[PDB]
Amino acid sequence: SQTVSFAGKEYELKVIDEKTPILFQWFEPNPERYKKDEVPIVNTKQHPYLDNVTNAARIESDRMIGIFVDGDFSVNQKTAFSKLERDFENVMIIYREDVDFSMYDRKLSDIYHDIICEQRLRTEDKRDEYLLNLLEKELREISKAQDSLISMYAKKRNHAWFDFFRNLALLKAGEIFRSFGEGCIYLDMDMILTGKLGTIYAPDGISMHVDRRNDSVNIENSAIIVNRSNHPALLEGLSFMHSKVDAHPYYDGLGKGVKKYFNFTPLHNYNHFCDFIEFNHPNIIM
Repeated sequence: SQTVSFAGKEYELKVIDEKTPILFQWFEPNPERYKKDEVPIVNTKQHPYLDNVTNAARIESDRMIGIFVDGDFSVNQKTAFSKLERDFENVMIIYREDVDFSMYDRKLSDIYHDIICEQRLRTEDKRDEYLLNLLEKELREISKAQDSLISMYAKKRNHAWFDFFRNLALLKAGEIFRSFGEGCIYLDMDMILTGKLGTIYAPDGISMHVDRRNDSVNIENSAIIVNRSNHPALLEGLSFMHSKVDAHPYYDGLGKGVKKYFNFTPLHNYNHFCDFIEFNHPNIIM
């Protein structure tokens, strides 16, 4: 029955039902920062991320709560993570190295070819010789062992490491927990649940957090709702990811794909698109 529209197009509000699992993410650059036997996720008064995750799990007793982690954790840390699963019936630790994301890979060489043709297809003296040389040299230096975009990102230890694999996890969307249903509700660990989510709706089954604090409005990647795996708005984001080797910070492949999917251009109304896309919940403090 029920529809909304944006930029003169109609979209179905689609259900994100009560079995949709919740996913949180923590990627740890420095696992040595924890005491022996503690779970290597920050849990300070300022950033009580682990407590927030467990709080959500206690509140949503009939949903699966996942913790998507990555980093060079010790055996002793793996033990602590395992204890956390044991103390909570509905909590699952998901290590990035155990997930197969290979369906979403692209070869680095393919990416360089594309980047290179495009540079080569430039007017006689608009060509960037400095850039082309560098790109060609970079391409020569790739081994077949290491010729994967995913492998490169998995060795990274910064923010790009986190975002790249968040995007992949949102595509898997529930397949990542391989009871649980097929969408995913992705939340930042600083978000606090104060009650049950219930049934949620989103346009074409996707929504994103909009922060309205400071009397300003900004789309944030901090919470994302998807109703199905491989959502097309996210696959658009995957194309942007596939078109770069080392995307610059704030390239925001994810954001770009979603906006592209709803035809939100730089000339469209930003406030309208925020109202439309927003994930807002009375029982979550975001």
